[PDB]
Amino acid sequence: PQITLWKRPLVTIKIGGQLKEALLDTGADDTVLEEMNLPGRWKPKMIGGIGGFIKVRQYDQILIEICGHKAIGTVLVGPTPVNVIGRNLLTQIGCTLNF
Amino acid sequence: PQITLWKRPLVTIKIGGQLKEALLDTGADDTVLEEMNLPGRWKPKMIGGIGGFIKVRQYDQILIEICGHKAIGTVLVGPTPVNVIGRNLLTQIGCTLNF
Ligand SMILES: COc1ccc(S(=O)(=O)N(CC(C)C)C[C@@H](O)[C@H](Cc2ccccc2)NC(=O)O[C@H]2CO[C@H]3OCC[C@H]32)cc1
Repeated sequence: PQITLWKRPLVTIKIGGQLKEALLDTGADDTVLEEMNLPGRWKPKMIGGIGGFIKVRQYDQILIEICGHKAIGTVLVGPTPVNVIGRNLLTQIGCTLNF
Repeated sequence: PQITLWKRPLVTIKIGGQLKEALLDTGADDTVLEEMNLPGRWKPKMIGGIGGFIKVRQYDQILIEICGHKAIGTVLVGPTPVNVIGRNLLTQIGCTLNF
């Protein structure tokens, strides 16, 4: 689809078999989801945003469907204020900015 | 133009008589710029993201040219690590997400 930006670009995602709402976030290099249970192994990592750095669990090679488009990539889980879909997955679903 | 998301979507902007690089950021409600000494009245604001909150100065009706497209709106100024063009201005230049 073509998504205008007068509202937050919130979409439905599926991860771990569960449905969630997430923000399509071109200013995010990485995908960061709120605390949740996900199967498989992870490694602790740190990520920085506008307000400082947080601890996250890094899950590699995770299946995630975004507004009907499948991606498989890295998902960070931790105390983010919002589920954000970053460029690592936006590229996989073929997302571009246009004006 | 069409901007792919392999790399950060940085574009050149003009604000306050200065040229700067800034992110086209669909995940940002508002536009947040690195510290700069703009003239005029402002009011304090707190904005939050990954890592917590930062204090910024809110300037209204600020002229900003984004990749050749003129805009005018609210700009927040503070200790952000990156210049961020948010939805309040992206709508004004006709920017959409497409996949
Ligand atoms: C009210 O107006 C606002 C405007 C902007 C923000 S925000 O900056 O915290 N954020 C919000 C996002 C985390 C929901 C926008 C995100 O795109 C924000 C923009 C940004 C901030 C600091 C350094 C680089 C990029 N991106 C972000 O936090 O991405 C995380 C996750 O991936 C990493 O790449 C960039 C930094 C890391 C908050 C409020």
